[PDB]
Amino acid sequence: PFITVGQENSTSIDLYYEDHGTGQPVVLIHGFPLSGHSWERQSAALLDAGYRVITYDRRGFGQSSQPTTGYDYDTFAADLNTVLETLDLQDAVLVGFSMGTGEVARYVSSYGTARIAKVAFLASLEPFLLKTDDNPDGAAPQEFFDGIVAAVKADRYAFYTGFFNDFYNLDENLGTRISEEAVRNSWNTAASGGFFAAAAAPTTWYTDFRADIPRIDVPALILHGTGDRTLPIENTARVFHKALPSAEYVEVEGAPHGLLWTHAEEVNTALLAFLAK
Amino acid sequence: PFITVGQENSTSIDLYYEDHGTGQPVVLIHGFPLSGHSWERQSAALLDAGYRVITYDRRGFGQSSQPTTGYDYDTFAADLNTVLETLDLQDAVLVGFSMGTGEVARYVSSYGTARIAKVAFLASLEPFLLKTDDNPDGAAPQEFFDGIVAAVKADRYAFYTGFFNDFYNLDENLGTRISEEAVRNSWNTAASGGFFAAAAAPTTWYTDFRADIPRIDVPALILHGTGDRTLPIENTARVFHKALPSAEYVEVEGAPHGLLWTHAEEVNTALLAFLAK
Amino acid sequence: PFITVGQENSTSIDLYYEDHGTGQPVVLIHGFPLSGHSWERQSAALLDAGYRVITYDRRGFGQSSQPTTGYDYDTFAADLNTVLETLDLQDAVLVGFSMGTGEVARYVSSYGTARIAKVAFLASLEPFLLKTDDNPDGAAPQEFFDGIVAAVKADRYAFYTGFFNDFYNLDENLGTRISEEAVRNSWNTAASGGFFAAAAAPTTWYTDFRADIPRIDVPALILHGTGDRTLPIENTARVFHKALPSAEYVEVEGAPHGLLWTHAEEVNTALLAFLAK
Repeated sequence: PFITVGQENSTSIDLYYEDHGTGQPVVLIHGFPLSGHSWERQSAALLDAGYRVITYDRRGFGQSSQPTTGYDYDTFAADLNTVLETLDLQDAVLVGFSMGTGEVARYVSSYGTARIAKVAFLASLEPFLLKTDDNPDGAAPQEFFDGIVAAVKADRYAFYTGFFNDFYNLDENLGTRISEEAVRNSWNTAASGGFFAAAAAPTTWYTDFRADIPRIDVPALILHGTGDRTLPIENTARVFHKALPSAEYVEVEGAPHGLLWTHAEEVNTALLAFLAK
Repeated sequence: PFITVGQENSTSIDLYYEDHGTGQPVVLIHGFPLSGHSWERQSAALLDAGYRVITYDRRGFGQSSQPTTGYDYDTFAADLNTVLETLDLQDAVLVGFSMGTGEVARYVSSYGTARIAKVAFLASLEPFLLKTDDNPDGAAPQEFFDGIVAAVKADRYAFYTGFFNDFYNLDENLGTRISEEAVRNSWNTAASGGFFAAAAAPTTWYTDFRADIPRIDVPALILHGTGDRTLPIENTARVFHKALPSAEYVEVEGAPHGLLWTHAEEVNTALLAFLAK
Repeated sequence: PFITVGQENSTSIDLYYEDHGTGQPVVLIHGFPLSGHSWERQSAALLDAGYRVITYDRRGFGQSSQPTTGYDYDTFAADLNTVLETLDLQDAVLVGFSMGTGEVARYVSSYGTARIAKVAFLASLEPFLLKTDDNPDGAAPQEFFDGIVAAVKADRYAFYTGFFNDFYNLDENLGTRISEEAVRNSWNTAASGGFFAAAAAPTTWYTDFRADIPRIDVPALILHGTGDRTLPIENTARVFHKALPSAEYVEVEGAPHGLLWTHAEEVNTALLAFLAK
């Protein structure tokens, strides 16, 4: 299925989406460099629990179009907006994972919560990963991001490999929590995203969501893996919770970045309890 | 190419199909967890032999849509019906492989043979794989199927690997009858099917086709690999032939489940002789 | 995005294409058994340089339809024509790599250069790879091509593997100029092209472009890897340059066939200088 969000030269920009089950609508917003398909462990539990599950592939990823434009949180938020309005979702739950948590903050902040019942942030970017003078808690200096960009441009194929190692803590989880086949599928999904999007995505990672946070109006859930090597729990989740005290917060003991797969359980159990309420 | 068979929430359910060559129409119905593309060795021989070759991806597989509904032989048969009627196929040959043989029985049985000239069953499910009191010849107890479902839900990626081993008798055929690259392509195809369809398919495997058989009206071919580790020739092909004495029957000596690839020859030669008549 | 070029039985024949950037239009025509995506190193440099980049997947490859018809340079040239006319490209640069250089010669020759500003031939087929009495410089006897066809039909999966070895000079370049992940992506792309197209493509390789050459009207660039194991520089580039003295010509010292990736640099630098003029 596709939803058209714009135009690029002679072609339109279409997002691949899926719409399963019946019940209260839950929209899942994937992380880099994956696709809506990465939520399969969560989707099955929500379907069983009796929710309507909406997944979509961000522009440049999985089965969506691969323009060379619109790689920024406002565009991504506007893309989300079009999906919501296209489907006329009411009383929806927005769940973002990694990059997806930037969409959740930015949409709520700009568009408001009229269609939105609750939000959930898993392995969040928030509040601001750039380490500055004004942002002391930031996870890295600008030079560091500039780094990743350079690495993806040099050979994103080879890049994906080192990325998944840390994404999943493979030195700990391989053959235990994650099969080699599961990791194979992940690399294939990434290799399938647009070359341009691959190098342009890392630049959206240090977007400042500090002014988005106060706008979160509806009940929220913050969930982070304490073994997160990709988004240090101390520069993210921990400072985010201070910014939104109100958020229900769950720490997944020794879970890596890729906790959707390695700790699907602990993830499903927090998720379903938070949505139950 | 797509043919729309239904609607799921806000999206339609579309089946990916291909239509090649000219001549008498031959429709190929693939097995789990593959796609219309798995018939490539057979398609080339039919094309050379002068037939019109129609392939399609069952819902949840290859390039078709991945709903979370309709995983049962009546739906699958109705999906087939729509294809036949969409293309206005007349005097068609229906060839099913593994799961596909459930479509052939069920369509013939419910819809009749007005568009149908002949049928062929390769590595068949028939007549009833569930081992019961009334079905003594059944290949396994219910607990066994329940088993597979559980295994696919746990990590279908990793599952595909053990599956292909037995599917192809890789301990015997690897590097001989099947290349490692050929097996790689198979895993990629499966990893590409819908997560839901993967776990829901195994439940359609013990459908009782006992009352479908008497309805087969047109000339039939039954072909099985005697080294079939997936569908024991003794619980399937052998009891099916007793149920349809009339069927022309070919045993492929030491061929595994995956005989379309490992024994493409012996397969093409039986197929082309049966269609020639 | 798709552009429909024809009809095959009940289905249309659609070519997958991309249209990025703004500026003078540059159309990239990929080689066997790849797709428009193989130009990613070149596309990024052109985008940065300020060009409009058009890529498309030849029929039977990458994301285009997979008919069992039209595998010949006139059809391929007519396919190109439809793209050009569909987008109303004016003052376009046509860049072909390997197989793509057959499209560039054939289109220019038959349709003329009214929409065309310049052409570039990388790892070219020209002028005639068939070794005959009249074509002494030909790279191989007919028996040799017949060879490849037979090999692809036998197991194209396994075939791709040996192909990429020579395509990339992996014995020299692996772990240096090309990562194992980069090669993995290439095999996956090829495995994804149509089975029919795979075996039918090699027959278009010894098309005689000897009468096409005199028709090249606009400024041209000829670029070849001196370590080309796929298209011997001595039977191709070197005799082509004699046929078109006028062409600007660049030899890439010890570059294999797959120079777009291994020598992206030397490639981008020649390309951008030639387009700059």
